[PDB]
Amino acid sequence: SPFFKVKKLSEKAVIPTRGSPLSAGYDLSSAVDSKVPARGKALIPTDLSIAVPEGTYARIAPRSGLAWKHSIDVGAGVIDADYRGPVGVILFNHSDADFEVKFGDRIAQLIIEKIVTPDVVEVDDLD
Amino acid sequence: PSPFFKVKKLSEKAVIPTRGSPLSAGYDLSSAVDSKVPARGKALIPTDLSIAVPEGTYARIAPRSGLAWKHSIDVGAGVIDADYRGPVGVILFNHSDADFEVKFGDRIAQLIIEKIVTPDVVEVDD
Amino acid sequence: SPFFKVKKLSEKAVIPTRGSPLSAGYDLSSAVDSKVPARGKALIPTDLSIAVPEGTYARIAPRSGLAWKHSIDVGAGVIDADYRGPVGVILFNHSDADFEVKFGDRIAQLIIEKIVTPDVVEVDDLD
Ligand SMILES: [Mg+2]
Repeated sequence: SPFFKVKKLSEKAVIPTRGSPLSAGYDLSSAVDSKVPARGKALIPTDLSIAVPEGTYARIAPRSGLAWKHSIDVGAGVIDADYRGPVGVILFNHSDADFEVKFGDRIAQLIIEKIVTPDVVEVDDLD
Repeated sequence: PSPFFKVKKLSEKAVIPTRGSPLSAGYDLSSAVDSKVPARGKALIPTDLSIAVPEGTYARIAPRSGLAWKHSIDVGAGVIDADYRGPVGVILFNHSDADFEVKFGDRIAQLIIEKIVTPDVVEVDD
Repeated sequence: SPFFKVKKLSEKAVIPTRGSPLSAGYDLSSAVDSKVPARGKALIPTDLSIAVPEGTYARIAPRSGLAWKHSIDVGAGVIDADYRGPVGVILFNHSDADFEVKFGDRIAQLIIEKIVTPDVVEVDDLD
């Protein structure tokens, strides 16, 4: 049984929702207004904590709009299934234009990616 | 299901994406146009393809390794839903101080069909 | 049955390890002293070769601390299940300060992502 458990850390938090029926990702909204300086970065809180199943992780993935319109990309974004701290989104601004994130703007989408995690076998030949 | 990958050409410039080694993750994507990705800038490179991938996956537009080292090229955005039937364009960021030229038919990215889970969003206090 | 095979290519390589039971990734360490120049890139050798199962790839993925503290991002990062050459991490530096890497520094994390690789078919009409 897959699951996506979400805890609001604030009254500011928006519960993530999927944008199309067969959408890969749950949209993540900013819990703050924040500058993202030209050629710099910002750490935007979501005011959520999450849990996802073992055998998956939550990837905070970029939105196509912020990227193509504002040259905004998402850094880091690997949220382990046992990570219970608050979810923040790191944004990089790859343009000479200051940008600003507004409270409640969708800044990323969370994608619950299937993975495997076997124990490493060291070999002298990989075959 | 049975997984599948259907592509529809939107012009005769589109190239059928193909894999590159039998256990290969990704299907090479070719540019449909002559264009460029400016130094320290960005471009949308059309593929002239529309695609379908199975429910419980998405198509990730992912960077080629050769272009990353040689041109400082990275893919922006790149999340194509199993739902999406519009044209597929590749957002490229150029993290160097020289323009990156693209000719029609060059490989500018690779598409990976990643398995995902899509449950309902269950709010808690944990 | 998933596996993760690793071959050391020198005594400078470190076997990737997972932080917690539910960690998505295996930490990767630099086999070299190097640097990522301000606004530039580097290829950092791992001195590893690897093999992962058919139906997966190894994604080279970013550490969040490095993203936030140093504006470090991972470029490239798609390692095919049948790629048997040396694993190098490409790093982009989205700040104006050079980033030093010391031999044994953790520079990325490896995630073994589940995928499908069906036979592509061109069609006249989409579903
Ligand atoms: Mg992925």
